[PDB]
Amino acid sequence: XXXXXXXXXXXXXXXXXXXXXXXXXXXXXXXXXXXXXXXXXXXXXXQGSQEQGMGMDLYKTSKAAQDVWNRADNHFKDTYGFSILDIVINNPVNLTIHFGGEKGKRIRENYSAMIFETIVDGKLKTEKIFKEINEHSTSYTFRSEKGLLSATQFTQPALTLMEKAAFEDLKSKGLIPADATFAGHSLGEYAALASLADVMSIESLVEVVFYRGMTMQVAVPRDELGRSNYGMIAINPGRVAASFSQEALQYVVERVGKRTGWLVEIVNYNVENQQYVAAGDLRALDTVTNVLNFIKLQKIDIIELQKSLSLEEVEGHLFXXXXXXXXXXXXXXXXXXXXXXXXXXXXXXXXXXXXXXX
Repeated sequence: XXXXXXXXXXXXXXXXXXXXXXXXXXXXXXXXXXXXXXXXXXXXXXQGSQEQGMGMDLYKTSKAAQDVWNRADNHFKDTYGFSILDIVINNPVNLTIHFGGEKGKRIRENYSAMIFETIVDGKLKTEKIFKEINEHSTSYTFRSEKGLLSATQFTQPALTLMEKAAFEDLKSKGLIPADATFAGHSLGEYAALASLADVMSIESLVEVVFYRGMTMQVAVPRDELGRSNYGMIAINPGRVAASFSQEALQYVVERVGKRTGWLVEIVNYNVENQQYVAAGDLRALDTVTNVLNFIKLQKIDIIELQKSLSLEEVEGHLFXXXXXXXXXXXXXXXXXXXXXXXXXXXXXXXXXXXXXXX
């Protein structure tokens, strides 16, 4: 005889039908099907890749992603005037949205509902996300001047929403294997919990992703002009390391303030931040690199060049910047370890409604 198979579908598995035929060239053995699978392990966003285009192409492509946005973007300008998509396609930053925030009917549900009533707990109990929203007073006006499709107040709504859609299409066309590895990062985590075996409401998903958004901003009220003694950097060892600074850092906190952000890999680490921690720490690692390994008598060391150039630059200005040479700075205004006494009250008392139950 002689039979032959070829991939052909999904359903969750894969399909693989095949035919076998007589040496006479007859149709015997007939049909077939199969349903194999592979050792999956999906992942997620990087809360810092986002940009103009953003899988819009897809948008028109599959009815899948289709309504994903629709709902979100709809429920959006619906609950909180303005549309993600809009912001996703083009970057209307600059004197970005401000909403005419109708002072009629649709006013309240916006210029009140959800907005103003916003509450973060970085400091004190009731700090309603930037006042101004005051009673009547029409029109707020978010606005960066280099790409509002960031400010991580939006970045999230998108990069999030983005993957979601992307997902749908998948299991839609049947590609996701029941048993898989949910993966995240910063926000990239919802980029699974949200997707893969649902949890929240397609809708509400962003509602919070967004909430967590603003929240991740008014916890460190600083420079009522435009900035803060905050941000962060990342770094890769330069001659022997590992945990290398887990304390070379944790030995600066003994005199100033800062923790290790995320720690993606041995030759690459996310450094949370406290201004004079950068221009203050940098030199530290920057001097060790003057070719000096790891040996000798321990204990009576460190805190040397630390308190040397640390209490040297922390006063080298007021609201300085950053530098280079092993360890490059990021471009934000917050962290993920310092907040601490900001948890619960927001992303948790909020995580409550939307997430929990069923």
